[PDB]
Amino acid sequence: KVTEAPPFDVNSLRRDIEEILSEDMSKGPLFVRLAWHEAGSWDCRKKDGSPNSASMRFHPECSYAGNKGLDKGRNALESLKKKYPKISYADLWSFAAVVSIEAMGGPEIPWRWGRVDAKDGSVCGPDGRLPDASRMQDHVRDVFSRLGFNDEETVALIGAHTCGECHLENTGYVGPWTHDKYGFDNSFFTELFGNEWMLNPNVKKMQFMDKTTNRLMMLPADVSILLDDKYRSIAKKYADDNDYFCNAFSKAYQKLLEVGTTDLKSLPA
Ligand code: HEM
Ligand code: NA
Ligand code: NA
Repeated sequence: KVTEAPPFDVNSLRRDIEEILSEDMSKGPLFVRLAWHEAGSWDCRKKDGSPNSASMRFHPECSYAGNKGLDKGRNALESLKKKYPKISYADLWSFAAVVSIEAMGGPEIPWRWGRVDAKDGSVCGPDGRLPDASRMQDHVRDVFSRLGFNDEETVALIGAHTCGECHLENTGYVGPWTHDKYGFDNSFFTELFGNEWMLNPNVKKMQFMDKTTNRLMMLPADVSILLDDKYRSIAKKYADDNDYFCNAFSKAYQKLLEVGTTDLKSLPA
């Protein structure tokens, strides 16, 4: 459709977002959580939640349980915003996530610019939009169905737990999903199937740890892919073919960063 050079140097910003990661690879996954959290307020029946507008900059959305710790995300981008002031926060967040999935070795995800920032909290959809980790496949399905994803998409997207880790101080959940949390591959689904999960007695919010090492963790929501026959099957394929996986995630995540958007423009070469 519409291709246009954007009002910022996209290859200078790419290069800087990558520079941010080299000094601190812990921002990569965090950057992927923030864009997702900025997309996941959406309702495709209700056409609301203000997804992909950096509405999370405002109250009440900034204060919701599911978005705790994401200030580190926003603050870690506030200087690239000074240095590239013709970029909306919504473009900067979605672009930093896309770059961060490339850097950690995942797929190169097609990215279009044109997102327009909420200028106050009044378009801020309600809470309970973000998924509850403490819940199971029926809640998971209820959320990603309101967001507009199929079962293939939902499981692909939750694949993102392949990178990053949970923080006591953020969600009272603790530790990484894989032994390579700065890598983005299908090893979430690897580690899911190729372990025995068991209660972690040491954490007040119910989570699972791996029998082998006790170093990996899984959320009730995560382990619900194994209990849910449908999710299980797809989870199997992704565990078995990182490419079906890496292709699945690329299209799903791009769709996530463009739910509730119009007038987006392709980058030229
Ligand atoms: C039912 C669905 C999901 C639930 C319940 C869930 C829950 C969680 C929780 C509790 C954390 C830890 C937050 C923290 O303490 O720092 C987390 C981390 C993360 N999640 Fe999700 N999530 C889900 C789906 C997704 C999706 C769709 C993505 C990306 C598309 C994603 C990407 C991440 C990433 C990258 C992190 C790591 C954050 C960091 O390392 O700083 N999750 N998720
Ligand atoms: Na939003
Ligand atoms: Na990895």
